[PDB]
Amino acid sequence: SMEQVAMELRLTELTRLLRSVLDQLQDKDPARIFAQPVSLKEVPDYLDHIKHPMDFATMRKRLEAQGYKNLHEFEEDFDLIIDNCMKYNARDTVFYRAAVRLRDQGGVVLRQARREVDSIG
Repeated sequence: SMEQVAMELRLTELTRLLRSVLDQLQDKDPARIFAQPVSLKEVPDYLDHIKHPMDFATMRKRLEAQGYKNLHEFEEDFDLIIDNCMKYNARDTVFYRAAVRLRDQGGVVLRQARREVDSIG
């Protein structure tokens, strides 16, 4: 139907905007601490601690499949990257500290993404 095509176009355009947001958030992680999944070979107990792992490569696979229907779903996955890190790692670590910085810098990006999503529809 034509209504379905129009919905599909809106999802495509959201995916475009979320790809720019994702790129802007990932630039705020210059050490690439959040780029890939925590390796279960290297951290074998990880899933005993963290029930829903997340990372930027995993988000990028979801995005490219148009698997974010709205900005809330995308932000849920970004918050998992930060929140998982801040539980598994202590305050005195480069990991925790990187997550704080990424949360603080990413909030700015996300505040304007929300206005654009609402404005454009």
